[PDB]
Amino acid sequence: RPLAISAPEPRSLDLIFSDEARAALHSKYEIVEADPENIAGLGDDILGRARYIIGQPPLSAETLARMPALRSILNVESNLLNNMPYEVLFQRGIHVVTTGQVFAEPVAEIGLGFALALARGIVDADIAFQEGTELWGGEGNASARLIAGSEIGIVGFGDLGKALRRVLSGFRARIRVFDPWLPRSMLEENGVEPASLEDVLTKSDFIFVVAAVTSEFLGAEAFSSMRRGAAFILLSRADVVDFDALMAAVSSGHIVAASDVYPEEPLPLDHPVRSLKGFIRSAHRAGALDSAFKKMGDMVLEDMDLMDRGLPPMRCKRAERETV
Amino acid sequence: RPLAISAPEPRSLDLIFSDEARAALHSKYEIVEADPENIAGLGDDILGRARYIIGQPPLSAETLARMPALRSILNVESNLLNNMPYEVLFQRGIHVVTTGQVFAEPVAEIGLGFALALARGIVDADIAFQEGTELWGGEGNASARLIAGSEIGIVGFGDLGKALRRVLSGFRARIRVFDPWLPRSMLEENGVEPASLEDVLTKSDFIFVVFLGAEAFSSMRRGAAFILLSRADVVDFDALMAAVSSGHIVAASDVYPEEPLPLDHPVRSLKGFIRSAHRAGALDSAFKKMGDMVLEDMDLMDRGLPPMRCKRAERETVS
Amino acid sequence: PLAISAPEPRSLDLIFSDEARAALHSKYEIVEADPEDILGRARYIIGQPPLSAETLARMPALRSILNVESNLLNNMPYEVLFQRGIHVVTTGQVFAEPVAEIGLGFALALARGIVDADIAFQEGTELWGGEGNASARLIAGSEIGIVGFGDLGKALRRVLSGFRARIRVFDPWLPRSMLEENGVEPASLEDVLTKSDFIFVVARFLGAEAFSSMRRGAAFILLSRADVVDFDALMAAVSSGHIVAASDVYPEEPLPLDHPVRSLKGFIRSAHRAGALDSAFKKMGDMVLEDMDLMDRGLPP
Amino acid sequence: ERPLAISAPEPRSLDLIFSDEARAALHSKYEIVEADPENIAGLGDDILGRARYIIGQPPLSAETLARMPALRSILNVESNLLNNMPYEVLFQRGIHVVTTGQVFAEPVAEIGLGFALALARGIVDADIAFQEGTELWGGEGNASARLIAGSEIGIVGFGDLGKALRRVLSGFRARIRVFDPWLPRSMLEENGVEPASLEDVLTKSDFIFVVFLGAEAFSSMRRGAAFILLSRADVVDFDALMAAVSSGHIVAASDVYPEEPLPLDHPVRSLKGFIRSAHRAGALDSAFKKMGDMVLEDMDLMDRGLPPMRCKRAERETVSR
Repeated sequence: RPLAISAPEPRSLDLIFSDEARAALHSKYEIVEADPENIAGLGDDILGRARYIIGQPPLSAETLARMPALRSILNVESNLLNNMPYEVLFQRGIHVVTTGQVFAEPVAEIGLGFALALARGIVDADIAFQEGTELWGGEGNASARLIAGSEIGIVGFGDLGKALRRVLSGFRARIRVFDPWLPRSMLEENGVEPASLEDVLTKSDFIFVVAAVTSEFLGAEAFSSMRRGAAFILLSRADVVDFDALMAAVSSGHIVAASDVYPEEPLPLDHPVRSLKGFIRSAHRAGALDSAFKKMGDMVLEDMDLMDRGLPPMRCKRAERETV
Repeated sequence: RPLAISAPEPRSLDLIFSDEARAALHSKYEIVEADPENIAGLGDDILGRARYIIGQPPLSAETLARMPALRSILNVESNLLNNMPYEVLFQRGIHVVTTGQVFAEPVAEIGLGFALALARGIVDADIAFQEGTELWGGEGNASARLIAGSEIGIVGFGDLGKALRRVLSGFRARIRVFDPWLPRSMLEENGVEPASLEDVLTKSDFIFVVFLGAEAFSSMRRGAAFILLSRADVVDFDALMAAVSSGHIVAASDVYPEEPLPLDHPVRSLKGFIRSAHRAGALDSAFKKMGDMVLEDMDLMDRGLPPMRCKRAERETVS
Repeated sequence: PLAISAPEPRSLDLIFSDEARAALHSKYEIVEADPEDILGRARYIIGQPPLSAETLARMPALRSILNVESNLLNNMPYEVLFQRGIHVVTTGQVFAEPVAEIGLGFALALARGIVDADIAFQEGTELWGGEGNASARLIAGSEIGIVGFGDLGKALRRVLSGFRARIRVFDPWLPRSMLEENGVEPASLEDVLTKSDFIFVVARFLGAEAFSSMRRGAAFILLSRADVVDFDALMAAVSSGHIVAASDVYPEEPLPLDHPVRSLKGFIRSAHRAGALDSAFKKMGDMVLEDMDLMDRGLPP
Repeated sequence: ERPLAISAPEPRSLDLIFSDEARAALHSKYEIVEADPENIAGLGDDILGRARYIIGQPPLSAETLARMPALRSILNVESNLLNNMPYEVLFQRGIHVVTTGQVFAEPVAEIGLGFALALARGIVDADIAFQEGTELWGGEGNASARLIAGSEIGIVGFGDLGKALRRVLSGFRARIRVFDPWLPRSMLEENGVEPASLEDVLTKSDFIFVVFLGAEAFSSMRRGAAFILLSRADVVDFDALMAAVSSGHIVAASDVYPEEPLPLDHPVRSLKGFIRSAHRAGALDSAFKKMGDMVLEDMDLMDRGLPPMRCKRAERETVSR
């Protein structure tokens, strides 16, 4: 049986493997749990045979020079880490794979969720009824509106982009996407209309922010640029918008909105965002679902099985061209 | 040009018509507004020749035999009314048409809204965030799940079910449907999987309804979602309520037994429930369609064409 | 349970599978009649009789009429059926799928010279490249036109799903709204003929005027009913290299052994065989059977 | 000074793979040097030292490669890697080799579905019958004539071609089983297919597109099964296939063959139940044009320093194999 070192922290085997998957995994491999701060500490025997690393440990040239069978490192924190001589793991042919796309479907779903909540006031309609201020249907629907309509714009488009395009595929709506690093040919074939940020921002009833582009726009001036009763949905990275610029457009009652991410987390208790009518709130929980984490396990398993049978990993994301 | 009685019920011509289809109507038809409850007392020059009624007005045989012209009654209130002689219309060959399909999309749409909200605690995540109650990231999500790859069951299958099917498209869920009337082999070529009411209840994470209750609520899954969208008469409402209060299930409704509802009613106090004041279908875009749906049918029957557009009413006279 | 079986032209041996007659016996029972105890109590009817205003009043316990030969074999007591109540429906929809599939078939072959490249290969004269593909084009993203849109149009539209094309349909009967939600763009006949790369004909004369109107590379597929087509004009259009075409139906079926189409380069011929599949007849049973088990529940079909 | 690319596309050409709009963009944005594929070494040091891309598949030596410090990628326009390079020293330098083969998936898939309906329904024969006069009219003709709609379909392989084959089959709502052991089963499933063992595909499918395999393979298929072979004859026992076809066990269609061009002698030229195609499934002009368009899309990404995305990337293990 091939040997794999486990050093998944701050993730863990218990979290990322269903029973079925965990049994499959140990039935198939010797999985030695190991201290990530001390990989070098392992058996000079253990290091000689390791074909895989599940996780993201610190590593150095000398300890890496000790691992002649290492085939791949499977990153399970969604994020690449300035952690080890990537140059030599490239020289050697050693793939580094990531499992972050597990968080797409979770985030799409709750994302379409807010879209429908805003476009029909599902929340305000529940609180009003809850305490007792109806408007009994028809009378509620001043500002109601279908998504099937309908002009959708996506700011960014990676995995979260695609997951969203998928859930929306039942709405026969119009989907404008802005993305710098995807050719117009690839967008068109993903079922979307490649577009300027200004088109997306402007000719759109529903706007989703979904990926950074990059590193770090959309301020007071970007918001006014919108259509009147516009739906603006923030799913990734709060640092890209001016929050108070955004709140301003909401109280003003220009656009309507919902975010899952905030300029500070957790947000202080006194913070304005809490009282603002017309803004749906979500405590950075769009992606952390158990089943998302159990999927990481499945992926790892698929990718191991390919590399065991000599083939390149397919399932988790590869890395290459990223100095940082 | 030809003649049409305009007597819609709570629906007015204003509401169910955009300027476009409105101005195209007298432009195309001689149309006369008329008290819907006094339709016999319209001028007999009129009765004898008018060929379409746009409304749901009550009609007696006497008022009927004086409409030899009349080829269809076009109803703009979704549900057929025990209102007239539905036996003469048949011989006379008169069509009664329904425009009720226009509530399929908006209800589907808001149905997916509840499910995702039920599935993910959207509403009580928000209410909490108002009040400072919180729980960030993974702490809030103990019983938050995906709909994609989940098991959905529908009860009945209207236009509403076809509309629900369509919106679910991108979820790749297992769609079990239970519906007596429509032949087993017609759901198959419509996307969904035919199934006994048992499975639809016992083996669905999400159950949509488009008589029953109590034991049924106990036969449902671990922490499954009930989403109720039409015909309140079918659920024992207290049985649902306790089934919700127990914690055994989570639920959402757009229909209620007393409508409007008592201000005392305890549902409004009820954790694990999401309320809507019958607002699933009542959308201006929905209303405006009825109009165009009507014109299309009129124009069609003018050629003398058995209309395809609106819904018809065959052996559903028995009820 | 009672039903009347005047199948001919169609059999019962051949419009039901095993499980399908197996079930029709053990849930009903039936006759070996002649479309030209009984009279009164009869609930159903699997046939195409002219029977017959008098013989009708004699059958007062009737529910539904089941034409198992697509077309309505008139005459029934036309008005004393809708005034009386009894039900009139067809099985004709089973032919939709088979016609569609083979329609796409002809399209692809016209689109890529499949038949010509198999003949060439046989006769030793095939171009390999590259070089064999000068007129080869792709159906994907390509502007297809349909003329008519019955049960048939629908099936076509469905086998086309995965092609990603702009589909234009000319149909005066169906209201714009029904087509557009049904996945197609509604259009005027000119805007079809003139603006399509592949035109399919499904359901008083289409002639020389039209064929000149079509785009120069265009492909003309004829699937139902010759009558509305100027057969001569069609043959001149193809003959001149203006268009390529294909047709399952002809001015006269069978067609004379000496008919100039039998040797017209650019034209794919099929002998009125779009719809006649064994599986379509077997689906006929299912259809009537399921809709019987519905009628005897006070429900429509 | 604009980035320089070396063009050596033979057996293809710039005239063929670039359309007008695209060929102009290419020379606006790039300094394209046309080279003789057998002599890249001879180009100036001035060119070799400044070159950033190669369009085509020229034989290259570590020797030459060493003289190319700026080389970012080799954009291979024949669809197939050649063993004419030190693949070790690429990779090393992070020089990408990409492939333009995806332009074939769509044309190959349409003709593939076109071969299946031909088989399913005797389109070729029926036309030939009408030509000659012999001649069955609708019903007696369709004795051995099925739908694809309800059927069970099977795919051996699944790259771009499978995907395109899955797209065009989507209107038919069939059950599609596919064997691809280079894809993880989750990736198959999200692509709308049911992953399946080789022998299930072989034994449980009314239609089999190929996208080992000899007499036991053929004898295991269901009795009326159609077998559509679209890529690389390399993997069928062509003699067994013909035997299987002539006995009336299966009907079949191929666009590829054991020697190409075939000899005029060849048995498969006279064989019934076989639809023939002269390796033309994928060579359409519009297809060759799409290579120019991809090549340019990828050169753009790399000028911006991103990795390639529109063309497929040569992986150490493929080049190993």
